[PDB]
Amino acid sequence: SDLPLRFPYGRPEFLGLSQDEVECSADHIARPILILKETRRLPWATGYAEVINAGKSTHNEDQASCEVLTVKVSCHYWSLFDGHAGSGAAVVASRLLQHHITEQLQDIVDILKNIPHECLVIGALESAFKEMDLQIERERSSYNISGGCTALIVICLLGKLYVANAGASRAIIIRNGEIIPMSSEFTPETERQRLQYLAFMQPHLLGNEFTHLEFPRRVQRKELGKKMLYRDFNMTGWAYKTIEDEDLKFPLIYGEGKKARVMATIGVTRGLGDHDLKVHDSNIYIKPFLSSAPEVRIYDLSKYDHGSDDVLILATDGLWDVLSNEEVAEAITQFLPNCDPDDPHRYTLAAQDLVMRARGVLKDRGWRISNDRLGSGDDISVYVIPLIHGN
Amino acid sequence: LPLRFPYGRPEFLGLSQDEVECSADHIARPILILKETRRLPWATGYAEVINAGKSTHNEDQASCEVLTVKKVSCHYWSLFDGHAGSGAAVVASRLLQHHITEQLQDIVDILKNSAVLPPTFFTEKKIPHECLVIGALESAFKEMDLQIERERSSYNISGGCTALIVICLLGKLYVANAGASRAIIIRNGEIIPMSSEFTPETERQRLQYLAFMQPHLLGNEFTHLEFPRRVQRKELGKKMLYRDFNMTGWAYKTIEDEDLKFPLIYGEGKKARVMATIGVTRGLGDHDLKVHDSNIYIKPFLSSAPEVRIYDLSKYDHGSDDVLILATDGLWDVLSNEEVAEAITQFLPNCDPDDPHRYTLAAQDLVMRARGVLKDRGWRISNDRLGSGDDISVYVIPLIHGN
Ligand SMILES: [Mg+2]
Ligand SMILES: [Mg+2]
Ligand SMILES: [Mg+2]
Ligand SMILES: [Mg+2]
Repeated sequence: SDLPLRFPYGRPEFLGLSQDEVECSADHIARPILILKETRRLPWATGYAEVINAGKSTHNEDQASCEVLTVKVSCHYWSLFDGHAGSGAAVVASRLLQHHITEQLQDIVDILKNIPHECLVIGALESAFKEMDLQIERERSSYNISGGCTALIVICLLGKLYVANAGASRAIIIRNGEIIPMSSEFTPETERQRLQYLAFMQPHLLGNEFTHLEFPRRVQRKELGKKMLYRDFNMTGWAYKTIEDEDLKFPLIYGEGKKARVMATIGVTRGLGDHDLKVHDSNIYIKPFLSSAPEVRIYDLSKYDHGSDDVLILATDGLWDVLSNEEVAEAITQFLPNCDPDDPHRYTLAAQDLVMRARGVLKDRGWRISNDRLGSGDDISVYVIPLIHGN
Repeated sequence: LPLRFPYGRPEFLGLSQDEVECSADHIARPILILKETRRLPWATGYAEVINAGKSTHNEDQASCEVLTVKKVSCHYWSLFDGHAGSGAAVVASRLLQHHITEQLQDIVDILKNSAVLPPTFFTEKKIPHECLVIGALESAFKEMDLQIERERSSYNISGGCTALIVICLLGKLYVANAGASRAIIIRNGEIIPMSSEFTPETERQRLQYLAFMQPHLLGNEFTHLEFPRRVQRKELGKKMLYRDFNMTGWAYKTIEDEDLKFPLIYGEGKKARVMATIGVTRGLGDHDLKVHDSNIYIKPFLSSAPEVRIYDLSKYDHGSDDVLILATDGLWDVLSNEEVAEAITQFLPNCDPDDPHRYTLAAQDLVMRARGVLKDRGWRISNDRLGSGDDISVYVIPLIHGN
């Protein structure tokens, strides 16, 4: 907090917002939906829309970055970062991760003439994420790179899409109405076993304040000796255990779904930054359980002649927390057949339509969407990328 | 030290010990089948054959019985592929069913009702009945191992073994696997996999990560990194491809002395090895298994935890030919799921559907198609392919008895 910012906080550079415009966008009551000006066209006529959260942070902590890299060949790059505990990490990542990608790819650019080649691309991305973190880790001592962020990027390289995800953002393809998932989320519920095992193997990271076991609820001192249900790292099911003091510490993973936390602190298990993140008023470091390694899924743009409405949707959890893949698919396939297939603004409007269907409208009782469901109060950022440019 | 149990063949073969001797012939390789006089539960079929020479004993073991759980019926099939001795596989084939029975007794009352009970805002968590059975099996493997760990000092429980079991409990099948054996259901020609193998290839990242976290487990003779081939000293300083625990792809590294140690995982595929010793990563026993002439213990990298997959026998009215195949790697090392699927659906339509010996004949047919015939060019199967020289054990379980 004593250090200067590495970059000024801003919105994605491609929005071309002046800083009077940036202020007007930060409204928690009107929640203006920013879209991509028609004067500024993104690669592949990519559509983008975003909206600031309903009040839980003064800044929109999402960041987005979109440009065409050049490897000494062309490499298109889209990226989304969901910031938490500050905007520093996401801002930094949205400007620098592409250069770690470009440089890791330069190591193998020649070999990409003719171990499959795809596995070399995947390895470069995994190296780039590791190298983007670490740089945050070392420059942390010279700049205020606050907090951390999830990181979802995609590159088009020689006719294939690589979707690298480390966090809770999500990518799906809508190809002729059908949903092809391009990522899976990294939350305490989905990555329990890794965390529990690392706690079992290195129990000092639990700081005599947590247990690596998971129970159906909170265990009380009242209940010592009774047969309670437990789940260990090597288990997917549940069996009965007698409660033994150590079982009275706070569970390392507690909470059913979207409400589920690692050491009662963080609801996502992968991403960048958070290097000095510590437990709730404690001195236990969270980062030993966090990982900067992404999962990479490949889509080969050649196996199929895509249509005007065949799109890759990228969005932060702000979208997916209120909308299923099927609703998102419904909204796209309902909307895009109503815009002229030659309109370059066509996909930005689809991005806007999705954000609107997740943000909702403002009632006396809060933000509400369709069927009196509660709307998302998070930041929402949406990319609609038309696959037809990959044919 | 004495044996915990005598070496033998599966009890349901009713073999005398003269019959067991003639069965251990590495040249004739006789295919043993289930005598028609002895029916297994559900008229399950069984066949087996000894290896082509790599051990004097058939080191596979099998066990099949109907358990009774009391504070209900629980059908039980099991396969064990032993290595480095017969002791571990024998013990498990006699005792693991008792560990399953005992873990199930704790929850048997809960299981014949609705809702599971954690004892005996402010959110709780509901745990389905299936999740308690899964927890029992996982505990059972842990307890079967461990008992081997401690009784090891009083009896000669040699070696280790992989373990694939399946139980039928209240209309659901639970297939628990810890090793490289395999289970598939062949339902109306379609292949439903019910297991996945646990080998150095399939569990690379877990092993590398554990080696990274506790490098004392490598004793300065191995590196936790993987390379596309063996790293030579001549390549110190050069840019080579490597793969670490957090990677699915490959990137470039400078070779840095430590990268000259022996790879923790080496070998192309199924022929991949952990610390140059064992080609499977899960199962029982192996407690004093050490590295090739070393004092480094392997067991820290092995796991007795099984993967458990559930098949609901209620969702569909099975046919005479809808079967669950259990078999040791000896079958799958030369036969794909599709060949086995082809062979079952080709064979069974030729036996009367009420024939109780019908599925044993299919089991025998599968073993035959994997063992082959021996001329001069080796053991050869169809299309001049090289036959399996491992022990082979096959179960054909008719799913129709589960309707
Ligand atoms: Mg955020
Ligand atoms: Mg968020
Ligand atoms: Mg064997
Ligand atoms: Mg074998």
